[PDB]
Amino acid sequence: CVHHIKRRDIVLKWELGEGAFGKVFLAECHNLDKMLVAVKALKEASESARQDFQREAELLTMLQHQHIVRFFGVCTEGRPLLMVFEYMRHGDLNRFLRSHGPDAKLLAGGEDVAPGPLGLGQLLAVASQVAAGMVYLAGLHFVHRDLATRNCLVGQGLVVKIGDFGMSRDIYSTDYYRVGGRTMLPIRWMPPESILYRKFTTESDVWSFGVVLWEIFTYGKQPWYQLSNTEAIDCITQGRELERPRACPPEVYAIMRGCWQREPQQRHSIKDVHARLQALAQAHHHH
Ligand SMILES: CN1CCN(c2ccc(C(=O)Nc3n[nH]c4ccc(Cc5cc(F)cc(F)c5)cc34)c(NC3CCOCC3)c2)CC1
Repeated sequence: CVHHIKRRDIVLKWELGEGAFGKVFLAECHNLDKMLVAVKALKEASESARQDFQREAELLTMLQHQHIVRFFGVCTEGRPLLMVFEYMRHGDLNRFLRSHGPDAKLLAGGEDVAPGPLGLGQLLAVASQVAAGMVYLAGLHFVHRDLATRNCLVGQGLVVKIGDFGMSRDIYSTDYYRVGGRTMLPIRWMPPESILYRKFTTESDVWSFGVVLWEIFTYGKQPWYQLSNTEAIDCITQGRELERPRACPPEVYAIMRGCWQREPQQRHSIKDVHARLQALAQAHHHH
C-alpha cells in the first residue's frame, strides 16, 4: 500500500507556490540517496481533509504511467501532512501555455532563457502527452472528472504529465461553479450530461480533453471566458461549440469536434484521439 517517509528525510528548500490544497515546496528527499522533490503540504488537515488526504495518496499510489506525475509517498508524523512527488520544474500547464504564447519573447527580460512562442510541434507534443496519460486512465476504467491544463504539469524537456485529480478545488476561481453547498464543478470543461445530471464517464473525460486541446491552441485561455458560468451552462447545454482557435489547424479542430459529439457513445475514443495526435506530431516533426 502507501509508502511512508520520515520527516527527517525531507528537507524543505522553499515554497514553489500555493493553492487550495495548501503550499507546494521544493525539497530534498533522502533514501529513494539525495534527491530533488515536490512536497505538497496540507493547509487544514483536520478531519474531512484528513480522509480526503487518505484517498488521494491511495489513488496516486495506484497509478503508474510515464504521463502521470510519479508519487513517492507521504509523511504523517505530526503536522501538517505531506505528499512527496517528483519535481516538474516548469510548473502547471496553464501558466506555461500563457507565458510561452505570442508574448513570451515580445515581453521578456532577465530571468528569461530561450523565449519565443510555442510552435505547432511543441503544442501537438503537449497534446499527445496529455492524451497518453488519459489513454492509460481509460484503460483502468478510471474517470478523472477534472481534466484541464491547470491540473497538468510540465517538466524539463517539455515533459507533460497529469498531476492532480482535482481533489482540492479552488472555491474562489471562475474555473469552478458552486453547484450548491461545497460541491464545485468545472462546468466550462464538462459536457451536457455531466452539467445536468453529473454523469461522469470515460466519455465525459474525452469531452474535457477536447476542451484541453482548445486551451492548448489558444495558449491557455479559459473556455468561454466571455461568459459567466451560468451563461456558459446555457451555451454548453444548448449545443454551442467553442470557436476554432487562431493557432489551431483545421485537422486539430476536427479532433476537438470528435471529442464534442453530443451523445457520449459517439465521441471519439481517447485511444484514437491519441493516435491521430501522434500521427500529426509525427508528420510535423521535420517542418
Ligand atoms: C515559470 N515558473 C517556473 C516555476 N514555477 C513552478 C514550478 C514548479 C511547481 C511545482 O510545484 N511543481 C510540481 N512538481 N511536482 C508536482 C506535483 C504536484 C504538484 C501539485 C500541482 C499539480 C498540478 F497538476 C498543477 C498544480 F498547479 C499543482 C506540483 C508539482 C510550481 N508550483 C505552483 C504551480 C501553480 O500552482 C501552485 C504551485 C511552480 C512557476 C512558473
